[PDB]
Amino acid sequence: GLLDGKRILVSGIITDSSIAFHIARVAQEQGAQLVLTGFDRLRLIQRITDRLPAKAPLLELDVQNEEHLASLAGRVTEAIGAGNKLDGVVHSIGFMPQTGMGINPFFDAPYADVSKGIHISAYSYASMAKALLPIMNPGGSIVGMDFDPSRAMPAYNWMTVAKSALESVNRFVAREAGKYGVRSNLVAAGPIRTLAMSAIVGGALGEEAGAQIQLLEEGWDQRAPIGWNMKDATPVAKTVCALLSDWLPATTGDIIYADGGAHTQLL
Amino acid sequence: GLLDGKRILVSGIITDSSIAFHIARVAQEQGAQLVLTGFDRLRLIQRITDRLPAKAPLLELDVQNEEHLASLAGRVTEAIGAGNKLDGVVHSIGFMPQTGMGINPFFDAPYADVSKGIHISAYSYASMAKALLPIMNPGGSIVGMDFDPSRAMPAYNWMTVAKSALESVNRFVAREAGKYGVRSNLVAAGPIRAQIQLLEEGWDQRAPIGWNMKDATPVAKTVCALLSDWLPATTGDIIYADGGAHTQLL
Amino acid sequence: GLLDGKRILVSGIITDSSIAFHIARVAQEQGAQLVLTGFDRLRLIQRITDRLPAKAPLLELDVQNEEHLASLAGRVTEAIGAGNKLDGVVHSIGFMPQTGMGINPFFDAPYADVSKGIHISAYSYASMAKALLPIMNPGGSIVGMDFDPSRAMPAYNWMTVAKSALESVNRFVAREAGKYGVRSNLVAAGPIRAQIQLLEEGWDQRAPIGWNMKDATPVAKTVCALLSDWLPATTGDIIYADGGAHTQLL
Amino acid sequence: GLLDGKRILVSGIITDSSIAFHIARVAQEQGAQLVLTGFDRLRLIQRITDRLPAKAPLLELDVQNEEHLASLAGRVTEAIGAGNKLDGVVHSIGFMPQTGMGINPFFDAPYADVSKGIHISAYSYASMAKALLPIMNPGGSIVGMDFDPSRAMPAYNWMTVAKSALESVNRFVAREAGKYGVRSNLVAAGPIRTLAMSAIVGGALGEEAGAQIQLLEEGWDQRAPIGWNMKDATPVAKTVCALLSDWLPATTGDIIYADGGAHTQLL
Ligand SMILES: NC(=O)c1ccc[n+]([C@@H]2O[C@H](COP(=O)([O-])OP(=O)(O)OC[C@H]3O[C@@H](n4cnc5c(N)ncnc54)[C@H](O)[C@@H]3O)[C@@H](O)[C@H]2O)c1
Ligand SMILES: NC(=O)c1ccc[n+]([C@@H]2O[C@H](COP(=O)([O-])OP(=O)(O)OC[C@H]3O[C@@H](n4cnc5c(N)ncnc54)[C@H](O)[C@@H]3O)[C@@H](O)[C@H]2O)c1
Ligand SMILES: NC(=O)c1ccc[n+]([C@@H]2O[C@H](COP(=O)([O-])OP(=O)(O)OC[C@H]3O[C@@H](n4cnc5c(N)ncnc54)[C@H](O)[C@@H]3O)[C@@H](O)[C@H]2O)c1
Ligand SMILES: NC(=O)c1ccc[n+]([C@@H]2O[C@H](COP(=O)([O-])OP(=O)(O)OC[C@H]3O[C@@H](n4cnc5c(N)ncnc54)[C@H](O)[C@@H]3O)[C@@H](O)[C@H]2O)c1
Ligand SMILES: Cc1cc(N)n(Cc2ccccc2)n1
Ligand SMILES: Cc1cc(N)n(Cc2ccccc2)n1
Ligand SMILES: Cc1cc(N)n(Cc2ccccc2)n1
Ligand SMILES: Cc1cc(N)n(Cc2ccccc2)n1
Repeated sequence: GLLDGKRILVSGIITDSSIAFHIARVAQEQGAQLVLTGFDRLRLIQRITDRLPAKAPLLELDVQNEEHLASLAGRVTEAIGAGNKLDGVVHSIGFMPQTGMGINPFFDAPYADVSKGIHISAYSYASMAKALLPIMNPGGSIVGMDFDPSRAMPAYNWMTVAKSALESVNRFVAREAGKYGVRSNLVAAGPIRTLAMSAIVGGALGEEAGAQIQLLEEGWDQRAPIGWNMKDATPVAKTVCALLSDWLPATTGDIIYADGGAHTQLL
Repeated sequence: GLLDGKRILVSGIITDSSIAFHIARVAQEQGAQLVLTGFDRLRLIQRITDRLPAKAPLLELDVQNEEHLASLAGRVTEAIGAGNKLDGVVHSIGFMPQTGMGINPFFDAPYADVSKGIHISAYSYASMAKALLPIMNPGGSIVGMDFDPSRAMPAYNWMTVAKSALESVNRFVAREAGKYGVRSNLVAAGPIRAQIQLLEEGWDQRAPIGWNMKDATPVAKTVCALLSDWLPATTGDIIYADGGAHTQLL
Repeated sequence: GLLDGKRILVSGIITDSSIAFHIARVAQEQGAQLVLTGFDRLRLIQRITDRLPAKAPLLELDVQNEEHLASLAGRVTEAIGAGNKLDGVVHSIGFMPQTGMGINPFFDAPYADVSKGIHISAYSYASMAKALLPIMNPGGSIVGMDFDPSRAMPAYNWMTVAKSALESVNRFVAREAGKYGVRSNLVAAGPIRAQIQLLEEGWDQRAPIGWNMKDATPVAKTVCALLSDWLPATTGDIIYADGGAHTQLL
Repeated sequence: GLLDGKRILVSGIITDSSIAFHIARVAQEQGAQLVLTGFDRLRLIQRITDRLPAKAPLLELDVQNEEHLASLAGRVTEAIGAGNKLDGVVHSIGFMPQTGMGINPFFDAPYADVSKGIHISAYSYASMAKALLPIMNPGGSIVGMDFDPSRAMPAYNWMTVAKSALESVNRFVAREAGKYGVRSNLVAAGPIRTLAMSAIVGGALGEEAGAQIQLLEEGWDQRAPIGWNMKDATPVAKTVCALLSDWLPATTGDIIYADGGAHTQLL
């Protein structure tokens, strides 16, 4: 398998539609031994991770919690065993309150909400790198999840702002990670219709919000020379696994686009 | 004059070395009538702005203060007279605590420091556009100050992260500004006054026409070019006033 | 005037709809004294340029003709008078045979067609800079015309490829221009007049301040802004005069 | 192996220092069945390809020759056998006469030399795609070799111009390739000291040219958070193999940087 013998920490599983759920699934299919981290609802997360091909210890991690971060390395060390290290780290954590993305006007998002969004979505990529680099093997790899923020797009609002910050954090994390022989990269994925986005499409935020996501999806599939299936996270999961492998050994501080080539085309 | 009869708001003057002092000075030289804003040290700022070629009312604005933002348009309206609107807005506001910018390791900047820095340097660009667009004329222009964050670099650290967020906020501000027939753009300047020195000195070497980090005038003139009617099809964009250093690898 | 007393060379006029005709017109309105260049149909071009606000000598220049290039500086020198130099040069020259641009499949453009297109649209930018830099004043400015080629699109095909090569040539021209204290920049314009129509109409929708493909004036004004002294720290760069369409995804 | 059962055409082998030689070597190590193409000196090329882990049919291909292009698909079909198709295409062909890159001033390169350089380096990426797409399987992959031309750099001159054109050609090739379910991408590599560059370092083009390449190499290794070894093409070869695999299935019309992360850093 592509990741045979590799010890990989994977964060961000909340539902079986989570991009992380599919990263974990494909990583296990490729012979990786995983350590999973979950936020808040750990009983629910355990029930979700029970749906994976194989068993994996599950650790609690709230990236806004300093105690969880200060203890993370020792907790990982305990789960994988003394004398062992992590070969890979997957950051698949993203959040922005409704006030910062959706139908709320861009100017009406309060800074508390935007700052919480940027803490979890951008700053936490450096926090996790800081906590895990000392327990990472040389040749190691850290992958974060990006959504192309190069051009402004309706609805995404402050989440697009958080992704621009994340892109910058990634290049600085690469400088630190390099000292440990570790690579740091982001995967910029096309839109994925998780349980949450399926509710917006249905109308949880009103008919205007639904139509906004319906138009994005259509446009993305049209633009992509190989097409784009919003319901399938496998292509994105495989790209993350490719960055976790030894098959992109000279790529760091960079962004790999798993978007069907949509960002390279105007129409 | 290039900005003849234009009413322009200029924020960010702290010393006569501030880029905003040079923007203010060049704008006044080009016939603009100014409204200035100052943070925290308003008596100190008034003595600095006395050194400007012409008189300009000075208003207080702490970008982290919601009361200052809610009252900003009304206060500028009093200062420029009822039935008068702004043609230009200059955002020359930036800050990052020392833990997130300089010799401090990147990983050791607490989030409260990074957030305060992002609030002032990036969020406030949208805050000032929200407050002032309702008192802006069509053909109007909003200009922000940027330091190229496309590549990582020593020392600038979390300020580079805030500039990446600012470039994103600018694209969204342009979307809102458009409805008012107003442009929103950033000026990416070269640095203005061992790892830091080599990083800084690399700008002159790299720049095909050179770079003088002691001369803020080329950057001030670029801001005024965006504030004029001479770039009317440019919005949500970045204009590099860096000697062309960003276009050369060596 | 913005270009008061400046001596500027303007190439690329063919009809009164040519972007170069509008650059010429705006430059003359801003006090510039022009020298024009024309290709192949010099009698036709003279009648078009009579419609300009002021008189300007017209010279022949086939960018594919080495003799025209070798004699260009000497001929401009006669036209502007001995001991006088150019302050500005406008390259508004482009061409791609129909096999490489439009309805023809991308793969069916023979290399001779693509090469002729690249020679005229990209190589000639370096050719004109080589010929004219020796007769340019410091503080001088060279401006080229670009159509954003960062993303592929229907129809433009091999012209998009030539624009990608032009953006690269511009960065190298800036390196040489620098020695003469001269700037080199491109203006990336939005399109000026079923797959093509949707591609074109998408500019207005995308542009936060809008886009009028019938009005070449915003692009002409942007060229003049680069030709002025108001963007003196910008070189080897691209200025987008496209309504800000390139900064918006939808 | 990563490319087990895959039929891949690899062009651009001239010496055992060629980036293509190492692409081929790593591809064979990963279970790929290769078809090689070579320009002009085919006896010499056969002697070089004899140094590879396994045997591979060798076809003649001069990308400036229309007859070689019109016959390429049928010649490949003959070598791999009736009923079989190509899964991958590697374009590793680049040329620019000395007048267009090195010590010659940028303005002194004649258009004939620049046009020849752009024909072989940029146009030929579309010519090969046009000739090989009809004999390519769905899920197929075409990879070309790029050298980051985003910023002007001394010495590279018109070769940097040719690479900017190639980057644009790649996005248009992706539009065509997509119709056949095929991906098209470029690998932007850091500098590799092939036999030719080793001669420039030694002084074949004068002392000024050598110092120019000596400064580039040093700067690239310093800038890269994981470092850069100009004498090693393996990291670049592995990245090309990663694009030839099914592990980057949603990436097309794009550029993957195998440069040690140098382009993401200023100093
Ligand atoms: N869904 C898309 O269309 C899309 C597209 C591109 C990128 N992404 C990115 O992919 C990543 C995964 O998101 P997803 O789309 O799978 O949605 P998701 O809701 O399934 O996953 C995001 C995760 O963030 C976690 N999280 C939130 N706050 C946290 C905290 N304080 N501490 C720790 N974890 C916390 C949640 O528990 C959840 O597991 C995110 O970075 C997201 O921004 C999503
Ligand atoms: N000097 C450089 O090297 C350089 C280069 C590129 C961009 N810039 C940018 O130019 C702008 C001005 O920088 P400068 O070099 O003139 O420095 P400066 O110190 O003169 O200006 C920064 C200004 O921000 C103001 N400010 C801080 N906190 C504030 C708050 N809460 N509310 C309102 N105003 C607040 C300060 O009072 C000060 O006037 C900033 O956006 C900066 O990031 C500077
Ligand atoms: N119109 C648009 O949609 C648009 C958009 C962006 C950029 N541009 C660019 O603007 C420039 C002018 O385009 P335009 O729209 O005004 O079209 P145009 O037809 O008016 O101008 C092109 C000019 O190139 C000249 N030319 C052709 N071959 C030549 C040669 N061998 N030697 C010298 N001159 C030669 C022609 O005589 C003509 O005047 C070109 O570089 C074009 O690519 C056009
Ligand atoms: N060497 C570097 O530092 C470096 C860096 C980045 C990218 N590249 C690119 O990698 C690719 C391979 O180059 P390399 O560095 O291995 O050098 P190389 O000399 O070993 O390979 C280039 C190949 O181009 C072939 N070629 C030239 N003209 C041809 C024609 N008419 N028809 C067919 N083939 C022709 C040559 O025969 C040779 O095999 C090129 O695209 C090059 O531009 C090289
Ligand atoms: C870019 C993007 C799209 C989606 N769904 N996410 C994750 C997320 C989770 C919670 C709130 C907001 C966003 N990120
Ligand atoms: C990019 C840049 C350079 C400088 N001096 N600034 C402003 C600033 C003000 C206070 C603290 C930190 C930074 N921004
Ligand atoms: C980008 C663009 C659009 C137009 N009209 N041009 C000039 C041109 C002239 C002749 C043939 C083809 C193109 N360039
Ligand atoms: C970018 C780059 C570096 C090297 N050596 N090449 C290949 C090449 C082959 C012949 C002549 C010129 C260049 N491409």
